[PDB]
Amino acid sequence: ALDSFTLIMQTYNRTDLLLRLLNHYQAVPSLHKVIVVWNNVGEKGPEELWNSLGPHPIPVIFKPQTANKMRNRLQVFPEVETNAVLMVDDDTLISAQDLVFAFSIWQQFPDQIIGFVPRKHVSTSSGIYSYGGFELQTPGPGNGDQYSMVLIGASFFNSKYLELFQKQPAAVHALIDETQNCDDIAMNFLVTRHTGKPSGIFVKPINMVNLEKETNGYSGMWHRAEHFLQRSYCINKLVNIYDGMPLKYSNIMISQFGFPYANHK
Amino acid sequence: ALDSFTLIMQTYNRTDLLLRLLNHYQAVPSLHKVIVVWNNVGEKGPEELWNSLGPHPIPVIFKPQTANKMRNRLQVFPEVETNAVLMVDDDTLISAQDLVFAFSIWQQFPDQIIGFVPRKHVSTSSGIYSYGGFELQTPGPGNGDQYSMVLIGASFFNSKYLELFQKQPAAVHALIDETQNCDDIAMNFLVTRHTGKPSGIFVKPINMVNLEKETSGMWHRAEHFLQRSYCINKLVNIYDGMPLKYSNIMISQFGFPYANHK
Ligand SMILES: O=c1ccn([C@@H]2O[C@H](COP(=O)(O)OP(=O)(O)O)[C@@H](O)[C@H]2O)c(=O)[nH]1
Ligand SMILES: O=c1ccn([C@@H]2O[C@H](COP(=O)(O)OP(=O)(O)O)[C@@H](O)[C@H]2O)c(=O)[nH]1
Ligand SMILES: O=C(O)[C@H]1O[C@@H](O[C@@H]2[C@@H](O)[C@H](O)O[C@H](CO)[C@@H]2O)[C@H](O)[C@@H](O)[C@@H]1O
Ligand SMILES: O=C(O)[C@H]1O[C@@H](O[C@@H]2[C@@H](O)[C@H](O)O[C@H](CO)[C@@H]2O)[C@H](O)[C@@H](O)[C@@H]1O
Ligand SMILES: [Mn+2]
Ligand SMILES: [Mn+2]
Repeated sequence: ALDSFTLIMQTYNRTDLLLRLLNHYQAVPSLHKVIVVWNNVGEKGPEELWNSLGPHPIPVIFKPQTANKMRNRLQVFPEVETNAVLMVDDDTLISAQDLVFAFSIWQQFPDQIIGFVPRKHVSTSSGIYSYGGFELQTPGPGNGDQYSMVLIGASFFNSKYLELFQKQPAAVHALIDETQNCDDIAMNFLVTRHTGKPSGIFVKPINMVNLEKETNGYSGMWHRAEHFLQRSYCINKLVNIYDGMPLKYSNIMISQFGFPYANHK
Repeated sequence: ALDSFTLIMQTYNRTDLLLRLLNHYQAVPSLHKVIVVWNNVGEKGPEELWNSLGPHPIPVIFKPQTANKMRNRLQVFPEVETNAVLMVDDDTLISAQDLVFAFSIWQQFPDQIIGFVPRKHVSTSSGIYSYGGFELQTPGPGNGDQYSMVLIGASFFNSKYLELFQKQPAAVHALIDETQNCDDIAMNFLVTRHTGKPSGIFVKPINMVNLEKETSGMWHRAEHFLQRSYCINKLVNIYDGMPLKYSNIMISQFGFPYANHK
């Protein structure tokens, strides 16, 4: 339970993709337990099939959910006995090498969101914010780019945030349910307000693959027409609810010294 | 004005090279002052020529030294008014782009040495240490490499560490003088013992170059490296323990060069 993390993977109409990723994550070092947040209402969980294929390196708890909400994976699960939580979308495969190193980074910055997918917010109209990535001009000062968020769907964060999240303003919970989007944007707001530091630190993945297309079922949430537009919306809504833009920019990109070999020179 | 830093450059029989680098560093953003530790005992400082070619962006102070000692640059200079000190050998050209970034990193970790040249110690026979770089097997766990030191000769570190150095066991001073080497290793020992964290944080230089040749160099001397190992062991003895701590963190600027995150 000490020096270990808990994998929280929410899955929706991607059971085939899920079983494949589960075979991967179960074998990662420092993994204490896995919590599958089953969002397939009225659909028989896979646990049975999962046991017939045992033994497994660690315990895997399949929690059926009331409704299919993006927030479900943010509840305070009693079976989480680790200080750190590893949250991954059920369509992403992060190499063990990336997890071990990133987790070791999280331990040096437990109060921050350590992940592999960085994003930013920009502003052009005094007070009006927009959501985006490196395709948008750097809001930042001089050189390079900046990021003010790390998406929780590929990250390590202190499990006490799930608690802190629950204690957040009702309007925020409402906002997440109303859109079934921007739950990670909320978490980033929540974290930075709590620490006063950038909500996250970006760890460049040496081997992370997205399996979106390799699945029977839905194409994926970010392909919806109003996805991005919906995200810019959320940032502005949160600024209203919290009455202020808390996100702070950062341009720190951490890579593993010497992995690959001689990448320092 | 913790929004600026002071450059401390020690020069020796490299005036041509010094005058060149000076033209570069004087223009670096957030540079408050430059302190040239003139280690040429007997020769006249470039001050006159320097001013004949002014005006310059910042005050440059040439401080003639009594003797030619490596540790001269680790003295507490009254003219240093910044919390940060940028220390560069007089044969190394670090781009402004790198300085500006590295400085911004130091501000987020003022108690650590933020620099572009990482090195480490290793141990094969319990207790005996050896000095080296990436040519030596990783001491740590099992992936990639590890560094336990960041050479001060191209780094950013808190100015309060120069005063803290003066208060080190006499033996430490003797050692530095004795070998005319190891000052940077002594500093790493000092900082790690003080903060309890890794002595430094490595920032990958995007554009740093060595002009050593264009001017012959200390590390070329036959007993240079062997001496450095020696120093780690002597220091370990003077401190009754090996404080240096391994780190595998490599910091690069997000988006510099463009899309280096993908
Ligand atoms: O209606 C939905 C859509 C998605 N998800 C899950 O929420 C995460 C993110 O969804 P997706 O990969 O589609 O996000 P995207 O990458 O497309 O924004 C994944 O763990 C999904 O299994 C969910 O629980 N309900
Ligand atoms: O006897 C000496 C040798 C060197 N230096 C200076 O100390 C630093 C490091 O020396 P060098 O570049 O020769 O070190 P190397 O890269 O060869 O180990 C530089 O600022 C030199 O100007 C000095 O002051 N006295
Ligand atoms: O809301 C997101 O930012 C969203 O981004 C998805 O990523 C893709 C990226 O893989 C592709 O290269 O470019 C797209 C547009 O620029 C987009 O950034 C990510 O997969 C998804 O999980 C995120 O929610
Ligand atoms: O003692 C040092 O570590 C010493 O290293 C010098 O750097 C050279 C490097 O430029 C060359 O490529 O490889 C050498 C090892 O074979 C060595 O690392 C550096 O210039 C000097 O300042 C350092 O004190
Ligand atoms: Mn996805
Ligand atoms: Mn040199």
